[PDB]
Amino acid sequence: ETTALVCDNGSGLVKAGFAGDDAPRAVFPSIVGRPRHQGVMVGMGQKDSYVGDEAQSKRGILTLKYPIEHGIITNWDDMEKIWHHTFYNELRVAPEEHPTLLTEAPLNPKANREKMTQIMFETFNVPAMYVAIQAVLSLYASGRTTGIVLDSGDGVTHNVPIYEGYALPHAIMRLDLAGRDLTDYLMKILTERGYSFVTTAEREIVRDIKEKLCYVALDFENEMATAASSSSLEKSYELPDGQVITIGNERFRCPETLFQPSFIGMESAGIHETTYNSIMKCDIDIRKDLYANNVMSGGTTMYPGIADRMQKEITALAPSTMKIKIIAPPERKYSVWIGGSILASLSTFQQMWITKQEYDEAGPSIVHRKCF
Amino acid sequence: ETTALVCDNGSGLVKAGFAGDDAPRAVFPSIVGRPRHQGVMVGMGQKDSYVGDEAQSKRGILTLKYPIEHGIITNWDDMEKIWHHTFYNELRVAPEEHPTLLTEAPLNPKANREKMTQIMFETFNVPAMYVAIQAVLSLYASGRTTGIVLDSGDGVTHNVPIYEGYALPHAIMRLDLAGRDLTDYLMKILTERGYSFVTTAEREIVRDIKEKLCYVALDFENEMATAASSSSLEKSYELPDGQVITIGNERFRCPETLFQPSFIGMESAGIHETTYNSIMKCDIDIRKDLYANNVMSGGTTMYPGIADRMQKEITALAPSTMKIKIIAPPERKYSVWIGGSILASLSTFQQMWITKQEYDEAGPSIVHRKCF
Amino acid sequence: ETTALVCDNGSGLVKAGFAGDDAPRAVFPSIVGRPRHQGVMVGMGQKDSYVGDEAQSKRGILTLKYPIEHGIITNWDDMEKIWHHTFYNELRVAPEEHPTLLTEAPLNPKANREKMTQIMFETFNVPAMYVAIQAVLSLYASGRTTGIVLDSGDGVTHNVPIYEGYALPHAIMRLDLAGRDLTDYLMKILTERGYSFVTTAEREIVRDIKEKLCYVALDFENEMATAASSSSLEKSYELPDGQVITIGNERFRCPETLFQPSFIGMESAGIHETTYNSIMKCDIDIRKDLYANNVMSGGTTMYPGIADRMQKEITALAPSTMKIKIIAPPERKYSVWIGGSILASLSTFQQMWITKQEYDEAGPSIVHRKCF
Amino acid sequence: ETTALVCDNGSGLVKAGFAGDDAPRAVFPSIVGRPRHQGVMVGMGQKDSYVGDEAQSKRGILTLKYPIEHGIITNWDDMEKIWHHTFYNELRVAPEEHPTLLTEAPLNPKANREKMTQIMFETFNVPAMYVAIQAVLSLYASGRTTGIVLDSGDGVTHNVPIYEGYALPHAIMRLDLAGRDLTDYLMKILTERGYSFVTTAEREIVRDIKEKLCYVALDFENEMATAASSSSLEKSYELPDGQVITIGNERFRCPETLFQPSFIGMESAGIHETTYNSIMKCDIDIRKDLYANNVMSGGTTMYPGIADRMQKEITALAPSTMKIKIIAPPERKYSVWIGGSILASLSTFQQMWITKQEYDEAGPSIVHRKCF
Ligand SMILES: Nc1ncnc2c1ncn2[C@@H]1O[C@H](COP(=O)(O)OP(=O)(O)O)[C@@H](O)[C@H]1O
Ligand SMILES: Nc1ncnc2c1ncn2[C@@H]1O[C@H](COP(=O)(O)OP(=O)(O)O)[C@@H](O)[C@H]1O
Ligand SMILES: Nc1ncnc2c1ncn2[C@@H]1O[C@H](COP(=O)(O)OP(=O)(O)O)[C@@H](O)[C@H]1O
Ligand SMILES: Nc1ncnc2c1ncn2[C@@H]1O[C@H](COP(=O)(O)OP(=O)(O)O)[C@@H](O)[C@H]1O
Ligand SMILES: [Mg+2]
Ligand SMILES: [Mg+2]
Ligand SMILES: [Mg+2]
Ligand SMILES: [Mg+2]
Repeated sequence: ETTALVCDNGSGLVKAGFAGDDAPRAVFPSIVGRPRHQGVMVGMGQKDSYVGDEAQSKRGILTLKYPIEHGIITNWDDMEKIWHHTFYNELRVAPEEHPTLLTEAPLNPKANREKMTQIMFETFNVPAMYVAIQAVLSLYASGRTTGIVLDSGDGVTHNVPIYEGYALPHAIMRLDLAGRDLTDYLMKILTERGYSFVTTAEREIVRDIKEKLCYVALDFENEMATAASSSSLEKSYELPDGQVITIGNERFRCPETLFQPSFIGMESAGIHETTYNSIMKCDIDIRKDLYANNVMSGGTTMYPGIADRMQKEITALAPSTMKIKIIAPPERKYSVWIGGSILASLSTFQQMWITKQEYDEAGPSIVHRKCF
Repeated sequence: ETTALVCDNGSGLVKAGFAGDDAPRAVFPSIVGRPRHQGVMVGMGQKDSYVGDEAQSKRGILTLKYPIEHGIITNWDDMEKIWHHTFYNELRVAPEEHPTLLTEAPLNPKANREKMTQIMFETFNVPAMYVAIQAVLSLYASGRTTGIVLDSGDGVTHNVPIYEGYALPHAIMRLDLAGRDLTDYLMKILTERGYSFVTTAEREIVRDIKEKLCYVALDFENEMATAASSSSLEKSYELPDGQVITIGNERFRCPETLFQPSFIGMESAGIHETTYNSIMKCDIDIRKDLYANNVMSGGTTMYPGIADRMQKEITALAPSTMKIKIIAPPERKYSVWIGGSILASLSTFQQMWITKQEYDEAGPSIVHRKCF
Repeated sequence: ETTALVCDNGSGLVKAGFAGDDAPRAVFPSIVGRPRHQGVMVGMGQKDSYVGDEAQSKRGILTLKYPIEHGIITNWDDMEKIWHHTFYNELRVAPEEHPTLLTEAPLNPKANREKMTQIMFETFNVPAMYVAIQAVLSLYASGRTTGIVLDSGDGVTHNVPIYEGYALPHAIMRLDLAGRDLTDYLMKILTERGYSFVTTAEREIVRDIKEKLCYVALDFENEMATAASSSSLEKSYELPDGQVITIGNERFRCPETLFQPSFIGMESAGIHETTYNSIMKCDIDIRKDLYANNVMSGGTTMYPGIADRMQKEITALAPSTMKIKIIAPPERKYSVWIGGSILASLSTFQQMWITKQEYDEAGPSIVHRKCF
Repeated sequence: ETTALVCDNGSGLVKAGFAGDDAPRAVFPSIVGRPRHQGVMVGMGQKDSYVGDEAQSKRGILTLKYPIEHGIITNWDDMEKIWHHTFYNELRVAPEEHPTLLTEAPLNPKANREKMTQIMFETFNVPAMYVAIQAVLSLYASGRTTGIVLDSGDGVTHNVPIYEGYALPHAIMRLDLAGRDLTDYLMKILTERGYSFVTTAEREIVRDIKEKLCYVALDFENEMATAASSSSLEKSYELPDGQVITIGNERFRCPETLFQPSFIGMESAGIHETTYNSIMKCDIDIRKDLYANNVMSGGTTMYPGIADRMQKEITALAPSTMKIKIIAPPERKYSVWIGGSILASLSTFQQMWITKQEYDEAGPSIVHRKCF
């Protein structure tokens, strides 16, 4: 075998590439868009469905939608369409040759992982596959074997405590507040400035406002008082039509929802308390090593100042006699893919694949008894 | 204090009156018209601006325009002109004596509510005021404390779920499809019969066609097939010049845009799905009480058959094991004013006013921290 | 004196009534809920705190929380609120007249029993009180004087061996696995069917699923193989919104955690081995009489088939030459209250109260030297 | 022959080294831990069993257990695992060259000493071995030939009276109260402060609390009255997670169980009365020399104040006309190993080994007729 495929199917992006590389070749949005207008011109290649960067370019005339909602694939007719675009049109490989490392989030529905396995052996007919867990692979990329992993992407936020090779699956927290629920809260609080964004085409604009103007305030109630003297805080953003918006305290009110989830009306705790409550469910001996290894990964951890508020606010929860260290890489947007590239290239791993022969005598239920 | 003013400034009508009454004294259109022709005759009281029923009478020589567009006041020089006509020329009161209850739509720009507050204390110098929310006051008029309120007037349609005294502001939907966008769609589909209505003076005629000939079809695709045998469906309307029009399937194609907003080219859901999606954002315990209380209010809910298609089509979305009850009063055109008359006459309410003394030490920013 | 109060303050329910009765008058959940939403409606009796059945009815808009966690009262400001609701609003008595029999679990913190005693004499000013032990009072209700008592409620599971009037306090086992940790495990394994229950309001729904669909499998590995042919095992449950769920092998996987506590990640033994290890800490002469008297009590012993797996699996641990008899009443949900009604009505008991005069000259430390 | 091995296999520690040295090279806990969690990471040396200091370091994810319970080896599959770790991984010797001096407690099962002898000649194939008695070797280390030896380690407490070279085996007392039953009583009485320690990983923490905060009160009923004025007695201890505990009268209530064994429910006498009853079973002539030589050894005699309560309370039992002298060394934690180093280096001893040739013609029953 030449090499293996590492296809991180996130809720918002599809990271894909080959095992043993340092960056994914394929990074494109996980969108399938259908046209919603008339279609008067004849010829000129009017397809019925646009996937990824085509749907992101032609988005003004498309009804964009995501097949993956909060980590759960809900639109298997359209998720097969993204995988077909990934392997053939974006990596340009034959899936019948390469084994495919897939990822998903922990505490997930069991029918999700089975239906992935049924598609990869029947529709694509791969030789082998394996469904890993995203917070495990975030810890291969940091090279460490001990640490609680705050992985937060577009669909779901989850803590997985891992001591020296051994996960503690009774302490895995999962929180369905992620980047896509911050986009929906940012559309709600940009309305009070008088900027109505309604369609899914502007949902991809408010996301782009968030990725380059929103930061995390270290103290929320002081920055709110600083925003009353509204001079040194308002930045401008140029919309694709040409209009400019002046966004003020909404620069820090939407990432505060990570830390105060009651803004979007959730009876749950922030990402700083579901990390502390996930350590206080672990054994008392390993709590010293989990405080000193707080690996953050995923795109929702990419805000400015989020590693300096996690460290500021777990410290107020932890006992003061020991140190807290949030590990913030510069590549943690891709670290679920990086660790999958490491794990799929190991020599010890190559007996852990679910092969096609092993699939035929057990069906899709083989994936529970061999992965996790 | 004798009594308080309840001034429902809708996008299309100005309902105004006193607290504790059963009907508003002042109901007139929210139009400010300027003359656009020469003006040859000398004397005879040629004013420069006509407000309300004067502009509705002299509308053939006026450029009519609305200051309130989709709930947002955009023409503060002309909105002060309507309020001056309301208090002095139509209610005939002194605004320096009475406190004034104002209403607006939820999810609105914050500069809208501030600039209302700045005008009422500086230009009119009222003793006190309060800016309520229209879907809240629709629920005082029905006497209930629990229910999702489909309020749809001339400017905006919005659902507000309210459980037992407590609103759920993360589930407030707002949709900018209302009666004024149905008038614009009715002018577009009356063109295909060969009746061109172009100016704003005929915009007030097509609205009058809609208010007495348009109904909601219970099944759209059967009534469209019934319209192919075009005998039992075409009604006639006598225009002010004397001409008659024969309107057929346009009797039900324009209120279908409430339920299929793609007719006017909107990537959004109808009023039956933004009610179901606003209940499915609420907590799972209160969904049983919101299905049984669907309070409709505002003028765009006054079509024949709209309570029998909301109940018909939420039932196809809801699980079948429980009942849906659309509450359709006969007075729901005025129920935002009726509930404001109730709320301004309560004895528990009379400490919730923003007074003139309280305004002077906080400016116009007092209205966010005391109303909503 | 007319009669005495028997207030069984469990972790999940508050059983309360009078001495000498056959059933408690007051049975309501031990919940104090605070509202978490806005509160827009004016008047209509919006309290700040809801206790018991009010918080269980209005639970969709409340942050429900329990003051008693694993038998330990942690929220003395809110535990006084439940007792105030019990005596005044639910029994409708004057606490200044009646003596109050209280219960708690063995091996408990000493500051818990003192702070109960300090409240009942200062805040309520009862004439007398007494803090019993729950597994002792479970044995008055069965009428027996000899037997090991497996008491398992919502907060804690504990074995207390009692030979002929004499407890063996060196063999009292206490295990913090109870009904509330089975609710948390049932929410975790209903996620893999795709039913996310997140807030505390759905925590009261998953508990209601458990109380009427979960049973104890007599052999776990055969019922797991029966669940692979998933036809004769899946029952349905109708949620309050109207949705139905199809629960399969989760009907028996959550009460298996009583017998295999490693499912929720506990290095401890099941309820069948902590009964056998609590008998093998007793003297060798009384082990014959403790095998023949296994009194079960509390609500977590109410599953179908739990008396037939305790008897099946202690028999595999005990030597085969003698018989094991699990005593399963039909009233063992209330038997801690029933035995407290018996003990508070005895004529020999009425010199064992801690009186108000005796409290004033020793402080709250009188309760250790007189109760246990 | 170069030298001989002296392997003191205690119930809690494994002291091992060479004959003729002043301290054992190998001192590590006698624990074999198995992992109990999932094991998600691939590679990185996940063994199946951890012995000694590895299991003491990784103890948060291990089910720790002791193979030696009250002096009796119960887990011969895991006791061979500790000996394999001792000789190869911790002393780094070849057992085929060195003769091995082993120790055990008196009044022990005969199958224990045989199965030690069968392993050392078959599994390890030593040239010679000898199973001594621990209280005999405690008296070589003090250099004396006369004295009753109170040896108390982790598993068992035993008195052995020895007059001038001659033991009195009818007066050997053996008591199964030792350091491991004080750890279990300390976990029971730390619960009443509200510090629940449940797993075996916290059993190794409560032991570490006991080894540096617990002392022996000279008068128990006065220190109990001093603890009522709880200021000058409470010391603090920093747990590995970072939490601090405030331990008060539990500093002296757990070593009082050595002197009042009814605290853990034992119908037996303390270590001061089983020394007096072991002298009053000796002949009346040698009772004068046994009062003046009370050699204490083992780790449970290392508490502060235990030599000053033994001398205080045997004096109340002995007739007052003669003096009592408790011999408390500073090295009595290791004195069973020190005396074994002395005895294995003597020239008179080197004909008392059980050799491999002598083993082959008598089987494992040779050890009764040659050792004791
Ligand atoms: N530079 C950035 N700053 C803040 N947020 C970002 C940034 N880049 C991406 N995001 C957010 O992170 C999400 C994508 O994160 P990612 O971990 O790639 O998602 P997934 O793993 O689900 O594909 C997007 O929703 C986006 O809103
Ligand atoms: N009888 C009617 N039938 C149908 N539509 C009506 C009727 N009366 C008014 N409307 C529509 O409702 C709108 C006015 O409703 P109203 O609730 O008064 O608006 P607002 O609350 O903004 O004043 C107008 O656009 C009109 O087209
Ligand atoms: N019929 C039932 N079947 C199974 N479990 C039950 C049943 N009724 C109650 N439970 C469980 O028992 C607990 C309550 O038991 P109870 O003895 O009332 O506790 P407490 O003594 O703390 O009041 C609840 O957590 C509930 O989950
Ligand atoms: N410094 C100390 N103070 C009090 N107790 C101790 C101390 N050191 C060890 N112990 C107790 O003594 C036991 C170890 O004694 P030791 O003689 O080493 O046992 P063994 O002979 O079985 O190895 C441990 O269980 C510990 O609880
Ligand atoms: Mg991801
Ligand atoms: Mg209105
Ligand atoms: Mg109870
Ligand atoms: Mg020893």
